[PDB]
Amino acid sequence: LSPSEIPQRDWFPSDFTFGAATSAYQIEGAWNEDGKGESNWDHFCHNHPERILDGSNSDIGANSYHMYKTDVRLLKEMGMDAYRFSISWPRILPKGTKEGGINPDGIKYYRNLINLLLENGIEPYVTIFHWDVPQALEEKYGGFLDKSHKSIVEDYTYFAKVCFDNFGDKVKNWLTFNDPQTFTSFSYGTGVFAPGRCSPGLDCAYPTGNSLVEPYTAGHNILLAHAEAVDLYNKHYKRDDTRIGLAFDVMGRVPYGTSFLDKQAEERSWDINLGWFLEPVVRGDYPFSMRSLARERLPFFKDEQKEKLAGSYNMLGLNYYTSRFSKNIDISPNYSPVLNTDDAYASQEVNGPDGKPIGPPMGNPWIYMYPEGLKDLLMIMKNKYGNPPIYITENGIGDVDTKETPLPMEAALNDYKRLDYIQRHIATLKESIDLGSNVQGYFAWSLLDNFEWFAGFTERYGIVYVDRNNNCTRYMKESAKWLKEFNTA
Amino acid sequence: LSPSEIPQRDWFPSDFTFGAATSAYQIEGAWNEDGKGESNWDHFCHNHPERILDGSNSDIGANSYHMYKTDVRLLKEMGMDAYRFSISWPRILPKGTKEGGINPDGIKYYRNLINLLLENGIEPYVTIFHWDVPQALEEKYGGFLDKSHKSIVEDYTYFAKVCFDNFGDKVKNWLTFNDPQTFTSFSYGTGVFAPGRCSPGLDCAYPTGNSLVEPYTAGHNILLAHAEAVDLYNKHYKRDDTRIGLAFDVMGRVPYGTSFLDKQAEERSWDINLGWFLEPVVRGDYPFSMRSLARERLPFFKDEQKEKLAGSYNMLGLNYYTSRFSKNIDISPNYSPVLNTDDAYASQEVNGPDGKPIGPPMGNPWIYMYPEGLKDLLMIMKNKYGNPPIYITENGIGDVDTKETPLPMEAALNDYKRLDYIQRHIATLKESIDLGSNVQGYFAWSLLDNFEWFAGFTERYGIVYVDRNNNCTRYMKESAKWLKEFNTA
Ligand SMILES: COc1ccc2c(c1)O[C@@H](O)C(=O)N2O
Ligand SMILES: COc1ccc2c(c1)O[C@@H](O)C(=O)N2O
Repeated sequence: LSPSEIPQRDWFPSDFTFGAATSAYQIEGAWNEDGKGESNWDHFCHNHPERILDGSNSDIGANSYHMYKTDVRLLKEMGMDAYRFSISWPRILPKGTKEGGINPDGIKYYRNLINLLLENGIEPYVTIFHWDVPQALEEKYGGFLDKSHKSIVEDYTYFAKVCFDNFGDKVKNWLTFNDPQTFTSFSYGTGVFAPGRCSPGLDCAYPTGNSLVEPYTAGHNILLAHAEAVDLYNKHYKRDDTRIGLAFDVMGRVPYGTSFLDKQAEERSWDINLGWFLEPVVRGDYPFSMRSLARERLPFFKDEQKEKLAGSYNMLGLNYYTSRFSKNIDISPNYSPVLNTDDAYASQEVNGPDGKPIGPPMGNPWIYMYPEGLKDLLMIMKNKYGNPPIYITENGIGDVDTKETPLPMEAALNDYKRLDYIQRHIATLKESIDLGSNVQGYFAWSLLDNFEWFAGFTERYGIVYVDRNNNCTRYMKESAKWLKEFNTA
Repeated sequence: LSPSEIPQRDWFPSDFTFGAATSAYQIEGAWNEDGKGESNWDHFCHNHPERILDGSNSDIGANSYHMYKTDVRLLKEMGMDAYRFSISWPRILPKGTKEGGINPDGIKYYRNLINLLLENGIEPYVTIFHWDVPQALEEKYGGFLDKSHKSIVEDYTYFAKVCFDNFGDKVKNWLTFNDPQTFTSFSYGTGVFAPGRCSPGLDCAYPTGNSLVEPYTAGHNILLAHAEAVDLYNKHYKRDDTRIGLAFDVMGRVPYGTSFLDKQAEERSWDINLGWFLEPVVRGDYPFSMRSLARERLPFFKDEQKEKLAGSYNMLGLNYYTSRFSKNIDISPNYSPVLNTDDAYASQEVNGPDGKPIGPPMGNPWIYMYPEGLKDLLMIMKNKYGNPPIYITENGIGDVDTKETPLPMEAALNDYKRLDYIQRHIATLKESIDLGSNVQGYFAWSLLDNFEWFAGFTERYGIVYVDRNNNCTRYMKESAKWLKEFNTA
């Protein structure tokens, strides 16, 4: 990557935002201290260690509940403009409900972190929910599987309230949800995420759900929850200087072949991945393609739910990592969807028709570098969805570090493959910005190496190394080095 | 229209084709002479004159069965390179079947017509089927409603063999079907065409069919029929110099508003109108949108049928008259398709959001001049469907002439509105051609004023006037005058 091709901070406006992000369950630890209630993930890891690649859990994680001061320190040192982190629902509301009571320690922790960030001039981008549903709600009504579409909605809205109430004065950027598609699809479709539900006959801890129905039920409840929280937010906490939205996980889609069929398959793929949650918050309802394909398996919104959903955001987060080639699949008696994602009638290929991958492999089993994909996504957001304020809330790669193939600390700190990847994506935002894209910021995903869900600790996504052998000592990597130089020059 | 804007023959290639077209039942007459069998239309008009605007029938038509030598004279005098006419199924096979026997008189008629056109240097474009189904087959197995997708396709394939066997040596251009969409939709959807079937509750002669199913059944049979005939043709009659295809009726589609929703609606509209029959003969199956929306109501093809379907043409006909704005309709509990054409989930508007029509009205209830839509249609044919050899097999307008507001022969002859319209579309073909369009010809629709189905004789579409008050005497209109000048310079 040419020396002049390498991004410079002056390439972006002075009001542009650069930061890093994390998620509560992945870094906090102290899973059962100071009154924090049990979460779906606490439950899943403890009860199904066999469902985690290396059978680990996040009881400690990056131990950020105790070491948050150092996290804010690395942020300051790197010269980061902002920090995106999430709030653990069960740590704020142990039972997840109002009557359950608010846990003062949870409030204290987040209150302290936020103040520390401000103190050092780092803007806090708070994600209210990042997959950590209080187990209490999970057993009471299955959480977001809530068939009534009322319970999980009200409890989330209240949770949202407790956050707005205790942090509204200090937090100017809110994100109700993060990666809603990954959450519903992996937790109820493939079953790789807590609680591990999937259609009978599939390989997951609880093969007694419905991969073709539950993800949509969960998704429906997430959208209702989001709408309700934004409604509450806009009415009592919103200030001219504050904003609220949600972040979507999305893989770019490129027509497998030159047939117009694959172009249609590609469109169905954007719809089922990004459109699923984006269109509802934009126009108030699911993509036409999804409704025509999922059918009754995709709930309908009430007229009053659509009004609330439509325009329920001031900004949008995009978590981009890789792209895929979408290959057409014809509707036929020979084909029956099994997973919610099959409803798109398109296979997502890593390799194009020439046998070469859409982009160079970044290390783990799924990330393939293709910054052009981010460009296409931003063009869609710009030309099709109103060109709203966009923040790349996640972007990065995971360095594999297994028991069988340990990543030497030396090799872990020399993360040049990560640096190249980051510099390239940042350059893409520059190209997109010149093209009229409304991108306002970029958050390197994973400030710290941490628990990676079903992958456990087999992957290091941080720009900051965490030596869990030595009390989780943090060491900046080369990528973090460059970011510092980038922000401080 | 500017004089610099008037098309000149030298605008197009020397090999480009210019002609006029007609349909058997509309001009022929002699409905029951020389052993000609009864057709679905003979039957419909006779049994339900209330379903014809002026309660007429085409027993005589323009009397072209007895006056064909004149039609040819008219054609040569205008300088037409070709003439497209259809062959009456019942006139060749009175029982519509092989067992029924071939009617020698029917054969001799088209033998004389073909040879005469050829002796006079006019190329014949033979349309095998134009809605005239032998009433015998209709009563036998419902004709194209044939629920077993065998009888009808077999009988139709025999009919085509007969045509190839007796005219093959002289005909170099065949068209299996003409306007398949209009036939299935109007005969079984809205039921305004013979036999007049529609869903219970709908206003037609026999409200005991199924508007959401029969059109698709008939259409399925037409595609199968078309596939076998081309297979038969390719195997025993095709020559290096001959070609076979079919002509599609199609209205241009333009987004109603600027929403990406209407763009999607527009796409679903091209699909249900053009794609319905075009995609199957291009790739071997119906468009995805239709299968996802029509579902089980739209029959599936056997893998072997898809084989014969894909690539079953050497050229394609396009019958264009007007366009419509496609306005989005969401899938929802507040909507239920009633007609097959409603599966498109889009309302087709004449007036855009501003209240103005898509194009200036041409007189009858449906034609609105919009040459742009022809350009769009050709761009689609070029870029999406392989830019195959295209012939505009129909293009024109119908002048209103009812016994309430009769059209003075003089005014009927001074058809400047028709001329302006014709010149505009011919000009459009020039623009499209330079843009890469593979258009090879243009046929002005309606060589003669004739029977206009449910509109009966209330509309004069011919470029040549037929005075049925004087033994159907033919008189050239100004439009025919110009076409002569155009072809002869
Ligand atoms: C190993 O942990 C993950 C495995 C797969 C995924 C993951 C995390 O995060 C999602 O955003 C994602 O798109 N998939 O591909
Ligand atoms: C009665 O004459 C007709 C009236 C309407 C139609 C027709 C013929 O055939 C096609 O051109 C068509 O698309 N419709 O609109």
